[PDB]
Amino acid sequence: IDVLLGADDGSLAFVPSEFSISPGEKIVFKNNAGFPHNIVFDEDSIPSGVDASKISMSEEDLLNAKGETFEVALSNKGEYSFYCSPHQGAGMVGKVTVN
Ligand SMILES: [Cu+2]
Repeated sequence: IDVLLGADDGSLAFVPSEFSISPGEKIVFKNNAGFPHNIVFDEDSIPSGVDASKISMSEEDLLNAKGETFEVALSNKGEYSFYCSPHQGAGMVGKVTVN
């Protein structure tokens, strides 16, 4: 599943922001507009035994160019909340459910 980092109208959002995937299904986060951006999984809002470092960029890590991507596949079932560090307050957050 392809997820845009910034909307086509320049909005600071993940498109789509809420979605469900199956275990092993690739998520490709792609820089679109308003970059730099990153994708950080909230360590307190992912399956409790999951290592957020295995699936997340650090808050300092950034995707700098249009078209640059961050790819990750989630294994463990459950809800995973994530956000873009620099734009969290602006509302650039999402939630993916692995079922
Ligand atoms: Cu962002």
